[PDB]
Amino acid sequence: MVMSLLGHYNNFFFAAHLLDIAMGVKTLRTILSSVTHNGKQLVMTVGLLAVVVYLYTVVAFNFFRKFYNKSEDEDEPDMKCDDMMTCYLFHMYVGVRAGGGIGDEIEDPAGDEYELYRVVFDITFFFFVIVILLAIIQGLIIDAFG
Amino acid sequence: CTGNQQSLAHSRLWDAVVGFLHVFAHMMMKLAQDSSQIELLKELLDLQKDMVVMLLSLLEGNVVNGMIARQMVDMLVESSSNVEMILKFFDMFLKLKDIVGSEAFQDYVTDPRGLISKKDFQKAMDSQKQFTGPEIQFLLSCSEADENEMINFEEFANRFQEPARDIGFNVAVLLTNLSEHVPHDPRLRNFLELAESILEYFRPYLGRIEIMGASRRIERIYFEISETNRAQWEMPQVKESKRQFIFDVVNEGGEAEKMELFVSFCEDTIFEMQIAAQISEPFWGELEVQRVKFLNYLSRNFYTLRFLALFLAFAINFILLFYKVSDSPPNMVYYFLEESTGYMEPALWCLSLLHTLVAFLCIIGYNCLKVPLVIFKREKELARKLEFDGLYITEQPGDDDVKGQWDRLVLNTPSFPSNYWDKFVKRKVLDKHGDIFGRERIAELLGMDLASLEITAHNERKPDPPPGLLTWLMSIDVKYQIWKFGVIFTDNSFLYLGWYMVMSLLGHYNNFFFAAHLLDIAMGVKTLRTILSSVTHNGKQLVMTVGLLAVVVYLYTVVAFNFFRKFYNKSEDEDEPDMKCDDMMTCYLFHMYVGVRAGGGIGDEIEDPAGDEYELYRVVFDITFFFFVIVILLAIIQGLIIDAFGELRDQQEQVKEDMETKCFICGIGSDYFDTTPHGFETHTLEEHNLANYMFFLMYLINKDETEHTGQESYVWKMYQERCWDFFPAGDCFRKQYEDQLS
Amino acid sequence: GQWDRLVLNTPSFPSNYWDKFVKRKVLDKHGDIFGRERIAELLGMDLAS
Amino acid sequence: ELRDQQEQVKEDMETKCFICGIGSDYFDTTPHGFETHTLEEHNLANYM
Ligand SMILES: Nc1ncnc2c1ncn2[C@@H]1O[C@H](COP(=O)(O)OP(=O)(O)OP(=O)(O)O)[C@@H](O)[C@H]1O
Ligand SMILES: Nc1ncnc2c1ncn2[C@@H]1O[C@H](COP(=O)(O)OP(=O)(O)OP(=O)(O)O)[C@@H](O)[C@H]1O
Ligand SMILES: Cn1c(=O)c2c(ncn2C[C@@H](O)CO)n(C)c1=O
Ligand SMILES: [Ca+2]
Ligand SMILES: [Zn+2]
Ligand SMILES: [Zn+2]
Repeated sequence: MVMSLLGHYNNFFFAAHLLDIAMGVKTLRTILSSVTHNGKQLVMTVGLLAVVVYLYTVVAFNFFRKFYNKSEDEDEPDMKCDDMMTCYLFHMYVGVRAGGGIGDEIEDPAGDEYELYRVVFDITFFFFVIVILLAIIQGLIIDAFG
Repeated sequence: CTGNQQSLAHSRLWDAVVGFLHVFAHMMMKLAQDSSQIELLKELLDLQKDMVVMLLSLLEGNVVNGMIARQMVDMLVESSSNVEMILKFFDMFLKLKDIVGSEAFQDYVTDPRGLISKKDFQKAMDSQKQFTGPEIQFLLSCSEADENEMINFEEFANRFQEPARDIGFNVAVLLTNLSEHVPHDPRLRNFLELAESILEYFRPYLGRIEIMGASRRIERIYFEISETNRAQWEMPQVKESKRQFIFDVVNEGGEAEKMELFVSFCEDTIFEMQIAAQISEPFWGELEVQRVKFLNYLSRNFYTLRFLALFLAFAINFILLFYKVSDSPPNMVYYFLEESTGYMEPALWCLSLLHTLVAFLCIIGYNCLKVPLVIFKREKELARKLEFDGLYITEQPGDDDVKGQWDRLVLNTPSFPSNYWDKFVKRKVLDKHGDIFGRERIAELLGMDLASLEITAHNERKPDPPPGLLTWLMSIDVKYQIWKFGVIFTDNSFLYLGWYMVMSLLGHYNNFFFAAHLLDIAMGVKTLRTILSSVTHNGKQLVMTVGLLAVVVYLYTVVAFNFFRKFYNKSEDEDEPDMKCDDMMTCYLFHMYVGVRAGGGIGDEIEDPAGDEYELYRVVFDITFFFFVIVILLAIIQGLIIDAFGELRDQQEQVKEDMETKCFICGIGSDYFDTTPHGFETHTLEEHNLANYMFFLMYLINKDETEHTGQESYVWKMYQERCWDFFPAGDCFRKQYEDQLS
Repeated sequence: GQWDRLVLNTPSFPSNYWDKFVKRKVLDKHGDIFGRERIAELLGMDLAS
Repeated sequence: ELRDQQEQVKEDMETKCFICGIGSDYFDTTPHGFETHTLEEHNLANYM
């Protein structure tokens, strides 16, 4: 009702009524219930992802900050990890979406004293966050179906 | 003694019991009149208890519809009137208690001092309607009413109930036993209906178990359970430990091992109850008792302290987010927070100090609460091995068992079983194996002076030492302390908490270290433990998968070095070329790093071979890389994780449904019991309740041996021997007497 | 339970539930112990009626 | 599939004798019955 009433104000609100298909159809109820069955576990997985990204962000701030220039132009440089919040948002957002990890989005450390530490940093990020955590999600969903 | 039992049954004892019942009942009614006679009434109740014990001992060993039980039923029938009188006495006073506790009685009460008049008591009782008018008159006469005619209902109710408890429980036990062993005497039904209130009141306190008989036929035992013991059982942490034990035994517990493990779990429980009782809340000694109260409060609030520490870690990290770096002060850069308020920087310092304090208090609380249990278990198993295995006497450790090598030390230590209750393990082991291995060698191993042993036995010796801190220092055993500290270092949880401490301490050096404390959520939350345990379950397999990935990437790297090296220029500029695979190490790092992260594979990151003689070989190279490394190996990881979820889920389901289907004790299927309605439920709750078994065990520990029945002594002897044959396996009272039962 | 506390006094109470005599049965059952008047006040029911 | 194969093999081995195929329950009616039956009555090692 409320969404229809607000749709009369702006017709765009009527799109929300499309979600009623879930209640309408048994099949959508089953598919969505598969997720709901493990919803708490999935949320806690998201929290763990936040924590691990935060720790990686701490490392980036302390030691790997220089490599976070995302601006081509030298005159105007944009450093994401000069600030903790910006570093955390950058990691959480770009790195998680990235298949390869944050390393794709930050400059290669070749010919640097910290190159080995950074490659460990990136590869561990890829394994723990890009790979396992998502894998936890898909495994929870599969467990729900079964 | 079956012959003595038959002789007594044929004896005139029955008539004597009848006379005692008549005198008992009438004397109770007369004696309740005046308070002064209450002591003689107490003696009378105790004598009735002794007679009931005699009767129960006669029952001992009686089969269903045994003639001894039938004769006792007949005696009860002949003495009925007295029986109804005694049961009415008991139920009347119990109802008096519950009614006076009732608010309605209070509302009838109109006196500031709380007393109730004869008339007001009469009105309230007849308004409850439980009591007939003659009963009200008897109660009023029993109540000492001052010349003002007012009564203190509190004392009136309280006086009678303490003495009646033991006799009432014994009567309920006798009635239950006779009812079960003679299912069909209607006289016994009428008695049970009369006594239901007593049976209801004592129902929780009664504990019923079944044991394998010395006569090689199942028997049933009824015993008392203390309210404190029950409550300690209901305490939630005991329940969590119980569920943990059930899960462990069901998943990996053999049937032969299972019952011994149950006994060990009950012993550990008993220790935990003792610890809970001591910590429970009700000038040097004054400071000491303040210290003791502080430690007890820490132990009580230990988990709350952990949650508080986690909250402080969260707050510290939230403040740390505003932290920032800049070259300019508010070539070395300056790190400082970016916040207008200015209150945070003091707040971060205060929070760090409080977090460190909380962590140290958690170390202390964990120590006091749990280390005693660990030492108790390790001392117990060591004592068991010495008593029965005689390992250090004969077998010796495998030399691959660091636990055995460490335990070698404590043997000489005098204090040794400080936490384990038995201090006589040394003497028993000596008496047992000195004949073979030499008494002197056992004495040297155990740090025990024979001559001292003999003198203590012959005569009592009291070298009382004056109290002194220096004298306590002299007393302390360095070696036992060393062994204890080794165990403390070995245990995992202490290591985690010490890690927490160390990280807080280093955080005081640099606040960034406080972030590590955020990982405590895994230990704090069951759900994170489950999710991470899913990975740990397959951790070795995952590691070996990583190793195989390294090997395959290495081989692909070899191919790149030999034949496909040219294609590895990662520099746009021709003047300065960067070739990764000119060197094996650089080629391997490049592959491992970029290619694995790449969804398409290394081909995305290396130049297309189009128009080259090696183009076909390279496309095969890249596509095989993509299939074997990018696709399958990760797929192995996700499949392992999925297998972990499924495995853990089926473990929980299996544990639960087996628990519900079969008894922990007999292993009989639920179907046999359920043939009768609610059969498995009744069998678990009353016939085979593990809680009742454990309650029986503590009942025997508290009880004096001389009072132990033949059954109790039989079970106690098997407990001391550690043989568990008495526990019923594949047999039950129902099955034994089934044809007789129907 | 806190919300249900209200409906007790309401006369209509078991409008949908078929039994309208639950009040009288509960009174007959527990008035001996808890007082008839208190049950009546709780249930919004006049004994005299 | 492999996991359920291992579980099936183990639990069948524990439930029934390699020799008679009798269920563990019949023996276990007497205490430790299946264990005794496998160790002494029906030990494949004893047969060999
Ligand atoms: N020998 C046994 N003793 C106790 N329970 C047994 C036994 N054999 C099987 N069971 C079953 O195991 C369960 C006992 O554990 P349960 O989880 O019920 O704990 P509880 O304290 O009895 O109850 P709740 O779970 O409600 O707290 C019961 O369902 C019971 O049927
Ligand atoms: N006919 C049988 N002979 C031997 N074991 C049998 C037989 N039928 C069933 N079993 C079961 O199979 C198992 C025998 O294999 P098991 O893995 O125990 O090897 P083992 O050498 O007996 O002992 P362990 O595994 O400790 O080395 C026992 O648990 C036994 O109960
Ligand atoms: C668990 N446990 C004990 O704790 C015990 C005991 N015998 C004496 N004690 C010490 C006693 O002080 C406990 O209150 N037995 C046989 C036993 O099994
Ligand atoms: Ca005795
Ligand atoms: Zn059972
Ligand atoms: Zn067999």
